[PDB]
Order: sequence, then C-alpha cells, then structure tokens
Amino acid sequence: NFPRTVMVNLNIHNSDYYNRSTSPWNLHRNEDPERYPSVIWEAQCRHLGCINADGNVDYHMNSVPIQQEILVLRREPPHSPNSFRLEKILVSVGCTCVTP
Amino acid sequence: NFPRTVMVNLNIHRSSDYYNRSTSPWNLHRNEDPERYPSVIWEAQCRHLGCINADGNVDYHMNSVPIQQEILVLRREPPHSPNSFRLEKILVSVGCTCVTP
Ligand SMILES: CC1(C)SCCN[C@H]1C(=O)NCc1cccc(C(=O)N[C@H](C(=O)Nc2ccccc2)C2CCCCC2)c1
Repeated sequence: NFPRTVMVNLNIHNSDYYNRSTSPWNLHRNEDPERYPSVIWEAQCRHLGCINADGNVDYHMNSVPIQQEILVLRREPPHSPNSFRLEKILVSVGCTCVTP
Repeated sequence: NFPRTVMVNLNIHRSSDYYNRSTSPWNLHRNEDPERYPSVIWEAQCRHLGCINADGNVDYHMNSVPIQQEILVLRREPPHSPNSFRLEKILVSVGCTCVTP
C-alpha cells in the first residue's frame, strides 16, 4: 500500500425544490474541522410514510433516505492545513419512497 | 485569486439495485473521462416517467425526477498530468424521487 501523493489546487474556477416530493426531506449540516469539506449537509426524511395525492401521509409506504458512498479529505497528519488523505464516507443525498 | 495547493494522498485505507422497491426506481449510467478523478462516474437514470403505486402499475399523474447534486471531481491541470489536479464542480444525478406536478 504505497502512498500516492498528489498536488491539488483547492481554488475552484468554474431539497426545497424537491419539496413537492412524496418523500420530502430536510438538510442537516455536519461539521468536522479535520475534514474537507468541513460542512456536509445530510438529507433527513421529514416523514415515516409517503405523501399521497390527497395531501396526508400514507404510512403503508416508507420514506427512506438515499445513502451513497462518496470521498472526503481527511487531515493526515491531524490538524494539517495542507496535507490530506482522501477517505470513503457514507452520506444521505436524498430521500425516496419505497414499498414494504 | 491566490492559488491554494495542497498535498493529497490518493491511497485510501450496485447502488440502484438496493432501492429497487422505490416508487421512482433508477439505473446507473457510465460516464468515462480520462482527465478526471475519479474516472468513471455512475449517474442515476429514472426508469419511468411516472411513479409506481401500490398496485405495481405506473401512475403518470406523478413524476419520477432525478435528484441532481453538485459534487467535486479532480480535473488534470496541466492536461494529462498524473500528479497535479485542480478540483472542479460538476452536476450529477445521485438518485430519483417522486414529485407532484
Ligand atoms: C456520484 C455518485 C455518488 S451518485 C450515485 C451513483 N454514482 C456515484 C458515483 O459515481 N461516485 C463516484 C464519484 C464520482 C465523482 C466524485 C466523487 C467524490 O467522492 N467527490 C468528492 C466530493 O465532492 N465529496 C463531497 C463531500 C461533502 C459534500 C459534497 C461533496 C470529492 C472527490 C475529490 C476530493 C474532494 C472530494 C465520487
């Protein structure tokens, strides 16, 4: 497992819209100073069931979050403002309605 | 503005088949790009225009839309460089949800 060190220039140079969803969700920020990005919003489902056409909640269905695996930069060594090792974390990118 | 170069150790220590019971199911599509890390990117593609109800049929009174999110990749700068990158912001479909038109 030889380390593949790489230079990266951090200078980039380039849920409320899905509120009509049957399985709506909110955004919860995740702060971690020893990580890039430091702030990660995570999708928290608003209901246990799914909202039907009428408007009320149907609990025969389940509003589950969509958990995906992405990469984040972990400070190696700790508290290093210029040295990172990328790590594989699990986050919720949204919600979807599923059947039992 | 002023460039912000940092050191990144690239040595680390079916996502659509999981949510097949979704009312707004989707598949994964390959997006290949040599000058980008990671190279392969799987984007979610909704399998139906409408959503699936309790009867298993497709209700077109509802719409299954792709959940688009802004993520980061690593663009090669200079081009074809195997050790130097500048991260860019790209837009991908991380899944599908069922909405009401
Ligand atoms: C795209 C999907 C997950 S969607 C579901 C189906 N296909 C997946 C897929 O194909 N994954 C592979 C892939 C493709 C492209 C990029 C990433 C990636 O891990 N980008 C990182 C990132 O941006 N993380 C982040 C942290 C907190 C807030 C927002 C974003 C950055 C990487 C470079 C260093 C810095 C971090 C991964």
